[PDB]
Amino acid sequence: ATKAVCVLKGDGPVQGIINFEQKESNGPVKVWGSIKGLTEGLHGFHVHEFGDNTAGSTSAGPHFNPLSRKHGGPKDEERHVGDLGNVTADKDGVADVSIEDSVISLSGDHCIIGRTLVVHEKADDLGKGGNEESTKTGNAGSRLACGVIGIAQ
Amino acid sequence: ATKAVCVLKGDGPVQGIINFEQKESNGPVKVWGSIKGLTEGLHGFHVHEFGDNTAGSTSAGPHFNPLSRKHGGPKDEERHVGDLGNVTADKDGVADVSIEDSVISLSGDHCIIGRTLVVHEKADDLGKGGNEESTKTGNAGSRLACGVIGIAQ
Ligand SMILES: [Zn+2]
Ligand SMILES: [Zn+2]
Ligand SMILES: [Zn+2]
Ligand SMILES: [Zn+2]
Repeated sequence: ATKAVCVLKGDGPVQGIINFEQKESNGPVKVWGSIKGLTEGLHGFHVHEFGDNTAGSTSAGPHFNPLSRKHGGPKDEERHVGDLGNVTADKDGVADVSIEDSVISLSGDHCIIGRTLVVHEKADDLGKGGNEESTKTGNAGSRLACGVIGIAQ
Repeated sequence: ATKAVCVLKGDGPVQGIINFEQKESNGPVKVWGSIKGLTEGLHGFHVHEFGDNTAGSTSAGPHFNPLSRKHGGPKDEERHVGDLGNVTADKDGVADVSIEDSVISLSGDHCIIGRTLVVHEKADDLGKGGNEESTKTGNAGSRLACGVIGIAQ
């Protein structure tokens, strides 16, 4: 029953705390928390490869992708491990994240501990945009906030 | 070579960047970087258990101690895995860090990825202080800056 947690911060108003819980090593990860300061609507939500914040969110590298696959949505078989899809911010700018994913893990080679959670400026097109960028980043625009995923009590 | 990085930050002027490198999974970890904004002299320098920054530095928990030992300095046989002793700040308040350690690791059971690196108000007394707290924290006083230890490129 490992746990992890991530504090999201950036240059702008997006601030949040995201929790991870995985009761069994072979099991689904529950991802939940509140993010505020977001524009209303959809925002791309990814684990990027490096837990490196030295040059801000830009040093976090690309989507966490140990199987060298193409970018998709969390329901797709063809996706990056870090592809968690979108979160939705309400009219007050609050996204109450609630996600369950079976591809990220808190252990083994899909481990995301020590990597960077990023919430994005726009919607992830889940790889359905018809351009090369769609199958790379999902066209979710800029990295509005980020933080390193840490082991939690 | 496994690599890791930590960006140390806090409420005041103390901030810095610490890098970690471990060429061999069963070899020592080299630790180097720079911290500025410090009072001249000795400052405790610890890996704390949790990569949890939700309540600032205080949620980081106690020193990382997977073998349940007593607190000491890094050369001691009786030490926490997280006990990296002290860094030294010059008259300009810059601590140039350059350490090698064989107890911390970037993989496996002693793995510090996803935990919290902390730099402290005062000297770590290396467990030679003579009170209870010496055997736990080293009496290094406040947590001035911290960061989660992240996987680096
Ligand atoms: Zn992204
Ligand atoms: Zn992706
Ligand atoms: Zn400490
Ligand atoms: Zn200790």
